[PDB]
Amino acid sequence: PFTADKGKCGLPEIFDPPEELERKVWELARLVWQSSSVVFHTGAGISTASGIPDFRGPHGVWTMEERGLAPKFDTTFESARPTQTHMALVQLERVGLLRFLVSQNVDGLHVRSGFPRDKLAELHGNMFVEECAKCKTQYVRDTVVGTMGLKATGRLCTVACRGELRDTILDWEDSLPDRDLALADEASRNADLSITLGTSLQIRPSGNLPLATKRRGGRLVIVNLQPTKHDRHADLRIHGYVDEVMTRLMKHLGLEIPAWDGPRVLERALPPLPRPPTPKLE
Ligand SMILES: Nc1ncnc2c1ncn2[C@@H]1O[C@H](COP(=O)(O)OP(=O)(O)OC[C@H]2O[C@H](O)[C@H](O)[C@@H]2O)[C@@H](O)[C@H]1O
Ligand SMILES: CC(=O)Nc1ccsc1C(=O)O
Ligand SMILES: [Cl-]
Ligand SMILES: [Cl-]
Ligand SMILES: [Zn+2]
Repeated sequence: PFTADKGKCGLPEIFDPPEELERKVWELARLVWQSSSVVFHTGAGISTASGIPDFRGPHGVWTMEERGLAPKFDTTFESARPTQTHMALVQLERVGLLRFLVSQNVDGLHVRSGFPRDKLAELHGNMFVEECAKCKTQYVRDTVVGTMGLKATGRLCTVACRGELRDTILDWEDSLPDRDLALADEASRNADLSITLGTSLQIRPSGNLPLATKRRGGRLVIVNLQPTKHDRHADLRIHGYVDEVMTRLMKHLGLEIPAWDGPRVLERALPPLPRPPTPKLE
């Protein structure tokens, strides 16, 4: 905990010049159109534009800790809005271009955005989610569950159980939820494209999951302002704000980014909505 390896923190930011950025997001659109099974991998960088600091960016929680300074929050977790990137990921699932979403984020924003939980792995937990120790029943709360490290919250299971409810936030020693990890691993293996958005990919095994896509000839795109552990393994590395990348990508795919109706939980993915016909690529 005190000595925990917090990794490479505060590496320099890289900015692809506009022409190169325009060319790479078009190439990404090409890869999404070619791909049968697209898995997205999200970390703290997709929530920075809603006021939540990341961990290893220049003003990251861990980076600021290393320099004797404090990260800064411009929102509560409760008053945080899903970013353009969050809402672009909801649409891609709706139109059938996203098979599965793997996230390391505990900020609750994917769930709250209306993203279906049966297509989401929350590898590090969710600040709004408590779980019954007895029956494993999960509750998605409108406020952050007051505890972290799989501690008793003080509330009891209401299943037609009085089981102890505990937070889902892993501490350093806690291994990943077996259900979320199994499903993240299956989706990543079966993907022919994994796209990473705002994760430095430094945490095992979360950070390694995109590499599993490379097995049997999958393609790996890394979208990140900083270098990431697996940059060498990527067919495409885009250095720019994930919101700029996802808004240009949606525009290329002929999709609107949907409006956020406020906090809404969706347990189960609906049948695919209609989407634009595919371009002639070759
Ligand atoms: N707007 C942005 N656009 C693009 N990249 C961005 C943006 N904002 C930040 N970044 C990049 O986004 C990256 C975010 O990297 P890290 O901060 O390591 O977050 P993680 O999710 O991978 O951390 C994994 C776990 O580690 C912890 O211990 C927890 O347990 C976490 O769950 C940076 O490299 C930024 O350059
Ligand atoms: C970036 C982030 O999720 N930080 C976090 C998560 C739970 S408590 C906390 C913090 O920075 O205090
Ligand atoms: Cl923390
Ligand atoms: Cl913790
Ligand atoms: Zn229960």
